[PDB]
Amino acid sequence: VSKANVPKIDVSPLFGDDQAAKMRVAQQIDAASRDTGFFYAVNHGINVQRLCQKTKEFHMSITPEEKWDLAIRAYNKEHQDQVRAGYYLSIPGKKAVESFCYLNPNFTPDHPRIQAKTPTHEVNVWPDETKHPGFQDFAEQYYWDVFGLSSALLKGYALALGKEENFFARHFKPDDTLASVVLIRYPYLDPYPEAAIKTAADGTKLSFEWHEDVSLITVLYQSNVQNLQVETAAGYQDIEADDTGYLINCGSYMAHLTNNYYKAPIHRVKWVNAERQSLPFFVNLGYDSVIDPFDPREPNGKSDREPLSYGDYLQNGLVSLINKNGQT
Ligand SMILES: CC(C)[C@@H](NC(=O)[C@H](CS)NC(=O)CCC[C@H](N)C(=O)O)C(=O)O
Ligand SMILES: *CC(=O)N[C@@H]1CC(C)(C)N(O)C1(C)C
Ligand SMILES: [Fe+3]
Repeated sequence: VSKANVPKIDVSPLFGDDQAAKMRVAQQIDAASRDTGFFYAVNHGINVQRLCQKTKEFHMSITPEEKWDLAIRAYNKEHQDQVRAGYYLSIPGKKAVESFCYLNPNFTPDHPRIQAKTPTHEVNVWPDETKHPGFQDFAEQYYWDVFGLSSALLKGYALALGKEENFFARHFKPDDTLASVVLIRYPYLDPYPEAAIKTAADGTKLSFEWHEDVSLITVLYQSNVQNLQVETAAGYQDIEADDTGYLINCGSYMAHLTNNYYKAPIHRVKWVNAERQSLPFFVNLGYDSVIDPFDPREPNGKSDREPLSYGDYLQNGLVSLINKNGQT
């Protein structure tokens, strides 16, 4: 197995006002997006030093009682409103991964989309503050920290595609973003349950099968344990780990609106028997957000593709991925 070219891009100019410097970042984003589709954002300003400990302590200190109490509808029939947000339980002997997903903190009972009962909007559920001191505060602040990084990155992607820097970010708003954080624990297990290991067509043992992301972009922090592979014409290539940077790639919403100029890279998760933490942030727009497609390869930039409303895209995408690659 070969190794993917995944450049480390200093994204700090995207927070500044040096426009030429922003363009030089955008060129690097362009080149990565046209190559394997992945790059590492470095010099990003987020304090990642404790992200792994908090995630691990939360998952290791939360009890079975609390997991049922926070469980999404797939694990608890009593929680019909928790489709996206809540705890995703492991199944000892069968399923190793466990996670906790939360959405926009501004989705409260008073929010208009919650009052309208619009799909994909949910009020977050949280554990008991006394049993998990500071956890909710940490998690909500992290949401906005990675929101800010994602906003800057979206300015880089817009410039990379020849647009003004707010072409994407203008649709990415704290009041309505459908973006999500998932705090994933991949455990060390001995023996490791065979049922939790899938064998790819090429024989590689996997924890999660090939897929394109349901997102505009995906902004991921992970522990320093190599596991991701990206598919190229020459086969799957290993993505090296970097527990200081954020791994960035496009989702299928970006591929659609660019007439596949920036593809949504197909990737998968190798099985590795090692305790590790994964914290993806799925950059989703608002429910009614629509971006007019275009084709940067054509002189006139025109695309025949239908503009897709983001909320319908997300509803269709999250169900499709569950069907192909299983309930997580
Ligand atoms: C590599 C990571 C992204 C992670 N995989 C994942 O997060 C996988 C594939 S991108 N993602 C999903 O299943 C979609 C989660 C959507 C979330 N509940 C939401 O409602 O918004 C892994 O480490 O397995
Ligand atoms: C799991 C984790 O958060 N590790 C971080 C990553 C980094 C920035 C390299 N730090 O050194 C830690 C604490 C090892
Ligand atoms: Fe993915």
